[PDB]
Amino acid sequence: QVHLNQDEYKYLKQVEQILREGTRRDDRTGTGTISIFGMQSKYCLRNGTIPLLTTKRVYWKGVLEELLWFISGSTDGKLLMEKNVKIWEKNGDRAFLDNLGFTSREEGDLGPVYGFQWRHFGAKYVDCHTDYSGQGVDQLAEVIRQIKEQPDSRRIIMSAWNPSDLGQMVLPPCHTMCQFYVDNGELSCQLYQRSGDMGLGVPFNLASYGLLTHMIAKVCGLKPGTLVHTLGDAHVYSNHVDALKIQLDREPYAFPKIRFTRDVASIDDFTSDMIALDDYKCHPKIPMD
Amino acid sequence: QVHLNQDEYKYLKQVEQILREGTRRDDRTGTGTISIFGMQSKYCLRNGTIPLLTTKRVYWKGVLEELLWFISGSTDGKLLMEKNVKIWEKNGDRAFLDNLGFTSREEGDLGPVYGFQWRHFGAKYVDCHTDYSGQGVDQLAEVIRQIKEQPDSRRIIMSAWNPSDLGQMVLPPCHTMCQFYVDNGELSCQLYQRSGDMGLGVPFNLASYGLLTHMIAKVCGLKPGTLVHTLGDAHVYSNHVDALKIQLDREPYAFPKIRFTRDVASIDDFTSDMIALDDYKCHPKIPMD
Ligand SMILES: O=c1nc(NO)ccn1[C@H]1C[C@H](O)[C@@H](COP(=O)(O)O)O1
Ligand SMILES: O=c1nc(NO)ccn1[C@H]1C[C@H](O)[C@@H](COP(=O)(O)O)O1
Repeated sequence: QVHLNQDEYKYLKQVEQILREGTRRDDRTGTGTISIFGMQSKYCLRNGTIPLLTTKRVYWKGVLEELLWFISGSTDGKLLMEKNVKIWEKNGDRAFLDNLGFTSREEGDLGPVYGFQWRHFGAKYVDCHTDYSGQGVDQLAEVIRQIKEQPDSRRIIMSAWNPSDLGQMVLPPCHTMCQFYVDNGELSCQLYQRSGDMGLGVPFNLASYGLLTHMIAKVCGLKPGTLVHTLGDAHVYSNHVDALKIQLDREPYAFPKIRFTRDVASIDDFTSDMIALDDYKCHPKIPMD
Repeated sequence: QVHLNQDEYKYLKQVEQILREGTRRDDRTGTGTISIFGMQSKYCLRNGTIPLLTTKRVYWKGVLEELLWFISGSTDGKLLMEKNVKIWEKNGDRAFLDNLGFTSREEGDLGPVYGFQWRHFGAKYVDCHTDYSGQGVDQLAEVIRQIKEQPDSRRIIMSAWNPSDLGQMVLPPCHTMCQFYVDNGELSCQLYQRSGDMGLGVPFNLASYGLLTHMIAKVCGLKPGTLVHTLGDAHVYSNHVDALKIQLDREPYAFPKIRFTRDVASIDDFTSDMIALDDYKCHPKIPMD
């Protein structure tokens, strides 16, 4: 109970329990998992706090760069790489594309992935250079409309799971849908993750959606509230138990705060240089993985 | 702390926690809610079990008839009515259609609600007497194809949230999507519900998705596992508090068991007369509501 960072103490319990009571799907490719199906955690977003884990470092520049690019509607991993964020690099190089049958496609065309769904759900996908405006349903714009105009609503959902388009995507969505909620003048987010690695993706995903809620709040003139993180397949790679065991023994620091250093016109008006992360205090970089 | 029915003893606390920890959203006019954003619940489905609540009775004829109807792909609430299930009657009769602008629509054309999404996602909706076979993505067929050919998949997802078709729908989807997961040759389901009444709809919903998992499992040759119930807006109506306080008093009975009385060719081959609910033992009806 008596922890500075109580929200992170909790995530450490979650890993502990997956280790303690999860089921193994083993192998010898070295890719085996330990799994709990169905998990839920909450983090407080109040006072500018963003849940970037302090016990293991999170790649803030990729979290930061990739989210701006999601919102921007883009599906060219080329723009992302120009900023030296390479997390989408293996999924867009020519060998991945051709192996998937996507042989009429230029490098970096990831297909109708997240940005495309978020801002043009149901538009007809052509390529990453096509202008898709007025096409498909812009879910992010509508999300902003609802928080402002209909705060009590229980249908503030934005989704990237489009069954119609999933075969054209380089990967299926892993963060599948989210729900915003306003109560008492504070904005909240619940996120559904179909599947997540608890030493890599779940932590990066956590930080991505916290940033989104801080960004979306500033736009609708609300104070941020709580992020609910619901996991579908919350798993651990069993060849980092040693690392996760160390990390489970590190007392967390406080979470960093987000500062927006100028005014924004819309949710399309953030940039790298106006989002400040203050006091991201982190433990030493971990040995095994 | 030995409760015959632990999974439902939990339901009582769930409500109890909304009662004592929840957020008010009052109204003058008798429809006020006390609400918690972000909740999760698990239920055992092993050895025939199905989470139909014993402390307040659930309408099984409605659960049964309506789930069979979703699967069929149907959007005609007149079919649902022919069987004397009246849950969709309000939203399909003509004062509703017209007040939504759906004035070229016959009674009971509910639009592209759950069944149209579940079996023809992305198809072009015309009416409820239209043959859409081969049109759109059959998500239930795909869910079955994966459970069987690809049990390990972390992508077994059927979802009724289609932003393109939402405006043509008499009601937004409350149960927005679900994930399926196999471990141990036992099949579980995690349900996402954007919003829910904890004394009317969450318990009807619980039973529907539990019955679906028993049905889908029998078809794939798997044992039923566990049902994970996640809600976004989990709420209790303010007027029903007197009633829920008693219901919380009541001690649960063991959950009933489902039995299938003949073999099935597909998920399209269940009927009412072959799904048997054994020993649904319940408390008396509530003196308040
Ligand atoms: O944790 C993740 N977060 C992601 N963000 O999108 C993407 C992936 N992952 C992890 C989850 C699984 O380990 C893997 C996805 O593989 P899949 O669920 O089998 O498609 O990547
Ligand atoms: O609990 C529910 N379960 C449903 N499943 O079919 C459908 C509706 N409901 C309840 C939840 C809300 O109280 C209400 C609809 O939520 P709303 O669309 O935000 O009004 O009905």
